[PDB]
Amino acid sequence: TLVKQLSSNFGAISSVLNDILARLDPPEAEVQIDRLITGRLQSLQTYVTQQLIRAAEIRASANLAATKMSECVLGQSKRVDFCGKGYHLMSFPQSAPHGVVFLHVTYVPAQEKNFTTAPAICHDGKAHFPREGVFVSNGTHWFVTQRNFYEPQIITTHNTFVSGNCDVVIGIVNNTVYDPLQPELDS
Amino acid sequence: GVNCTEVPNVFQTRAGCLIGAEHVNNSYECDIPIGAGICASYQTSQSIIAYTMSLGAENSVAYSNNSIAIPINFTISVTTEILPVSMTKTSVDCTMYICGDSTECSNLLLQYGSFCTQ
Amino acid sequence: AIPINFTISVTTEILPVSMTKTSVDCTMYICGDSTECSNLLLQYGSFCTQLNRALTGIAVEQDKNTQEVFAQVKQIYKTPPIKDFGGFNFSQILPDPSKPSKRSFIEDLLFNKVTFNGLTVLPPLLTDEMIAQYTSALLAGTITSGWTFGAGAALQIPFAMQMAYRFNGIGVTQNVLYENQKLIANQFNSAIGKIQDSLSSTASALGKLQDVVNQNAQALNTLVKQLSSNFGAISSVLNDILARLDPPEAEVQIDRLITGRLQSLQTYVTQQLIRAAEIRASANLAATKMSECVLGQSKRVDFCGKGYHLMSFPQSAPHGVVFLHVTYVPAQEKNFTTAPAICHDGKAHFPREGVFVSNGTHWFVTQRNFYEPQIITTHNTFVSGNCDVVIGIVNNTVYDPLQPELDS
Ligand SMILES: *[C@@H]1O[C@H](CO)[C@@H](O[C@@H]2O[C@H](CO)[C@@H](O)[C@H](O)[C@H]2NC(C)=O)[C@H](O)[C@H]1NC(C)=O
Ligand SMILES: *[C@@H]1O[C@H](CO)[C@@H](O[C@@H]2O[C@H](CO)[C@@H](O)[C@H](O)[C@H]2NC(C)=O)[C@H](O)[C@H]1NC(C)=O
Ligand SMILES: *[C@@H]1O[C@H](CO)[C@@H](O[C@@H]2O[C@H](CO)[C@@H](O)[C@H](O)[C@H]2NC(C)=O)[C@H](O)[C@H]1NC(C)=O
Ligand SMILES: *[C@@H]1O[C@H](CO)[C@@H](O[C@@H]2O[C@H](CO)[C@@H](O)[C@H](O)[C@H]2NC(C)=O)[C@H](O)[C@H]1NC(C)=O
Ligand SMILES: *[C@@H]1O[C@H](CO)[C@@H](O)[C@H](O)[C@H]1NC(C)=O
Ligand SMILES: *[C@@H]1O[C@H](CO)[C@@H](O)[C@H](O)[C@H]1NC(C)=O
Ligand SMILES: *[C@@H]1O[C@H](CO)[C@@H](O)[C@H](O)[C@H]1NC(C)=O
Repeated sequence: TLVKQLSSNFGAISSVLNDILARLDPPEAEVQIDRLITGRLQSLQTYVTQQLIRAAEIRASANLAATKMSECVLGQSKRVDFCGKGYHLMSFPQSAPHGVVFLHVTYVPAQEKNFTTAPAICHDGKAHFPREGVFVSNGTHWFVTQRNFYEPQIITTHNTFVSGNCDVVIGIVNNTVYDPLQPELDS
Repeated sequence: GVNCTEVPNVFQTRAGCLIGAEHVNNSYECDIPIGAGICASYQTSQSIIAYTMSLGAENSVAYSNNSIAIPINFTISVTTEILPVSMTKTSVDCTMYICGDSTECSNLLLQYGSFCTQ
Repeated sequence: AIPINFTISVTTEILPVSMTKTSVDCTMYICGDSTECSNLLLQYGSFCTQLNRALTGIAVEQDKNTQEVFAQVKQIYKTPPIKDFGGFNFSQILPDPSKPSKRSFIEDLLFNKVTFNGLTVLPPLLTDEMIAQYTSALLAGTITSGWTFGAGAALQIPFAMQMAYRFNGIGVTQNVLYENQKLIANQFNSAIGKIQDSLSSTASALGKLQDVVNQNAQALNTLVKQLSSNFGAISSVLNDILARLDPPEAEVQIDRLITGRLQSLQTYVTQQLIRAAEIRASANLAATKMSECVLGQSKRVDFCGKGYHLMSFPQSAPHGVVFLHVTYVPAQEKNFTTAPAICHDGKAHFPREGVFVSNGTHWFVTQRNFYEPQIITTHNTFVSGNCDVVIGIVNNTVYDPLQPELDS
């Protein structure tokens, strides 16, 4: 568009400047050249202004790209949905023509399956909560998995702790909590 | 944006008049956007069809007070993201663009202050 | 100093997301229904289709924004019939069957607060019902599924456990919740109502998205009010010049008017172009404040509201979006003497995750943000070395659980 604006007329009798200077010597060449100069100058100013605004856009995007390359690549961002959709593992940058491209590796849980649960467990009066994990039941027995992977294992005292008495927790469930120390006592 | 009784099947949208597009009654993830929830697309003997866009398949999560779902499997998914970082470094000279080897124009341009240096 | 009690607070944040679309014809504005302004305007070059190309770019991005903000979910979840969520009732942010346009008791008092010359006003791509349905899907997917409807499919989890496993992020344990469920529930209910009161009483908060419609109507007013200005010519009414001066005097007069009107229109387009950059800057902040605060649990400080952020709910608003950050601000304090390490039988028992504190005679090992003092055992402390290098070491006794068991 900036180039094409040169062929325009703007009110003079011609657009090509030499021909104007090749037909009209003393003042009237100048009265036409005034119009030519005004028009061309305004077109140039407009072009410069949108260039400035577009450059601001690009710089905002480039700062975003710099942040992504600093956080996704070198470390391991916990900011959800920042570096990909799911749980972030790694990333591998790739060049691109006037840009950069990332390759977000991501863990994605699937193949769900539902169990009845329980916030805690009474046993001999004291309500046991899980250290890390959740309580579940496979229909008849109660286990303690982790969050994102059904890897059940026997409830014990090395993975559950004690707080108070099961009178205020709402939704308590009876069970027995296994002590590894008891079997190894007859020596 | 014209009540299209006043124009030279024929659908009457909230954003104007859409002539030459069938108003189907089902809903899809839309291809070509128009406005006010109306999109158009090419599908099935073929023709063009306009409708109201959809947002997604319904899902009623069976929420109970003592039930939790725990995944049994994972699946590593690798995706892509593209971002611009720079644009070409273009520079323009004022005097060549405005006058162009035409000193009798540069003398006049002199009077206009300093609309080259900035 | 270690807190004894806590308070739950439900603040508010308001951001603008998108302007109102517009599109201005060139020659209907410059030359209002005239033909003697065809010759006198084809002279100037590609001005018209520059102005008619910047405006559509703005118009399309102003609608890309509202689709990048609210359309981060993939499916439309719905709650079960009424409610069961422990003691928390979201009975006044959730949609209701009444009021045909599905909309909740808060984003209704938000909509009841901000109540042609060559100018056209195009409609938005997403009507006010579709945004309200997105903000209800994102609301029914977090009340029922927690962290994990942004990762993949939505996994159910009872709400009590959701709120309990959200504390374990900010630092406090889960017993702290389960023995204080009633307190936290009735603190949360009697903190949502203050938002209703504050929003209904005055328009104090919704200024951020009101001084935007109050600024896009100043430029749009000046643009049409500068049609009545001679700009340095005999008249401003086009037909009057067209009639009074037939010879090539109308050329110079109409050139003066055309230059004036073209300059005014160009300086309107430039102002819109600049003003549409900060709107996108705020729309890009809404997207990353709604990915992180809503669909997760941010550990950044002061980002999702002051305090320890643990939940949040989105609520729509006219050309905007409103959050309802929930935080965990501790309360009434005490003061205790402390020690960097105990010293039992030559070694130095550091605390696993906590702080040793005292009362004058006893010692304990508590958390950070609550005061539940256990008893120092070799299940709360890990031994490292000897008892001289540490500065501030104290000497005490450290209980061992297996010892009072061998006797029987
Ligand atoms: C899941 O529940 C099933 C019952 O439906 C358990 O099956 C029995 O578990 C007992 C444990 O004391 C075993 O002695 C039995 O041999 C099991 N049954 C069979 C047919 O082998 C099962 O153990 C539970 N899951 C786990 C991991 O224990
Ligand atoms: C879990 O088991 C305990 C003990 O087996 C039950 O405690 C009962 O409590 C009531 C009132 O405190 C007593 O009258 C009973 O004698 C206790 N024992 C039994 C076997 O009932 C407790 O009720 C059980 N949990 C539930 C939900 O019933
Ligand atoms: C979880 O939901 C079930 C719904 O079945 C609740 O079960 C109800 O319990 C009350 C009182 O115990 C009974 O009067 C109802 O008859 C039960 N429902 C049915 C369909 O029989 C259960 O109470 C809920 N969990 C908690 C902790 O209240
Ligand atoms: C988790 O998903 C993978 C698929 O990615 C399952 O792998 C399949 O396992 C079955 C059973 O051994 C094989 O017959 C298939 O050939 C495997 N397919 C692939 C593509 O690996 C894996 O078994 C799943 N895990 C569980 C516990 O079911
Ligand atoms: C798991 O969910 C399905 C429906 O989503 C339900 O029919 C089934 O009974 C649930 N399983 C258990 C053990 O509750
Ligand atoms: C268009 O004009 C007719 C004439 O009365 C009217 O009946 C119709 O409702 C108008 N269209 C719309 C969309 O209002
Ligand atoms: C869709 O079908 C229903 C059923 O008759 C009708 O009421 C409605 O007007 C139809 N909509 C369109 C766009 O054809």
